[PDB]
Amino acid sequence: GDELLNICMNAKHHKRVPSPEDKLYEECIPWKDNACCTLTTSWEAHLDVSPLYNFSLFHCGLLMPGCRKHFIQAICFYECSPNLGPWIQPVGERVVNVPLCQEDCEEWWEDCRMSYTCKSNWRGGWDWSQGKNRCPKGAQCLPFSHYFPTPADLCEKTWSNSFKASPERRNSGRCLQKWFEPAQGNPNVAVARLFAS
Ligand SMILES: *[C@@H]1O[C@H](CO)[C@@H](O)[C@H](O)[C@H]1NC(C)=O
Ligand SMILES: [Cl-]
Repeated sequence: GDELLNICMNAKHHKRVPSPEDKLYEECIPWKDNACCTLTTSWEAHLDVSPLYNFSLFHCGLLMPGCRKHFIQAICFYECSPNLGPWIQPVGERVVNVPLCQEDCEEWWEDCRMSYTCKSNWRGGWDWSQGKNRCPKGAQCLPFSHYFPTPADLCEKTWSNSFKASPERRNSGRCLQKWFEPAQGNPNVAVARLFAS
């Protein structure tokens, strides 16, 4: 019984109120029961270079499937979760400092360790001269482990602080998962409820 529960942020494609989606593509499935994302949003989240933001995850070419999987999951979470209300902020809305559990950022970091990027902060500095985003002059492509030394850096500096690397572990009751198994239920509802109150 609070205004911050079961709402979608005022962003480009977000549905105005959450509601079930019978069909969401692969990495978006966990949110089928109640989603801020449309079917086409879940499709575009899986395209080689998504039009959701025209941000290429392949700006350094060497992006391994398990790394891209985490990023698609993060897009789904951002676009679909009806449980981000407590973190919705004026940018015309976004989220800021959603607390992601330790394991989410740790697994994300490990699975991207060997992929390549050219920037430690993905907000700004990109060269969009010919459409897509390219690495600027000086920014050499090195492993993720170089530009993102810790899991916290990857979680926080990839989405301009939309995400906060929580010290809390999964099943703490205090932090959200960017992805979860569809069959075991949504672990983020109760956490959102606690932040709303
Ligand atoms: C760039 O992406 C935006 C998505 O915000 C879209 O409106 C636009 O059509 C895209 N333009 C391209 C890829 O030239
Ligand atoms: Cl959620």
